[PDB]
Amino acid sequence: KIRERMLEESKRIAELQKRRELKQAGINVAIKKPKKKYGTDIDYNEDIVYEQAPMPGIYDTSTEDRQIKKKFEQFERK
RNA sequence: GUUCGCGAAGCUUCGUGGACAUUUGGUCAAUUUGAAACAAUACAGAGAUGAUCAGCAGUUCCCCUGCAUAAGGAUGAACCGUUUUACAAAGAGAUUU
Ligand SMILES: [Mg+2]
Repeated sequence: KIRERMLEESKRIAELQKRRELKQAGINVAIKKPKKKYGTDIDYNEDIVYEQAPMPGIYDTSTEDRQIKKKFEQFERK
């Protein structure tokens, strides 16, 4: 099992290396093939449970989130 | 077209008023682009445990075969990994006011 895992990891790194090599060309990372209608847990958001609308509700939270996300764009860029 | 009445020409023929009968079918339109699977090649490859092997379950936002609430599917599939805080009390030494 461990060996299999290791192999998988190796494969993944190889893939990454390949993409790095062919970076000047536009390249997309291959997704794990689905077996019987599953979720790719990047998109969609998985089975979300609510924030639960409370009494002392303030709208700065959204702003904060946006701010947080701004930084990650920068990271992506670099 | 059927016909039951009226009006003109020669029971036969035209012109009319009515009655009869009355709204089908499509969640679909014919080849690639609205989603079938096996197969094949290559590559590995078989539950515990030292090894070999049986069977049963269990969890799941995985299913298949099965008439099935039988039974069977690699022990049917994935589970084998990650694992640092409701965290306080006492003692000793050090820098800052
Ligand atoms: Mg068996």
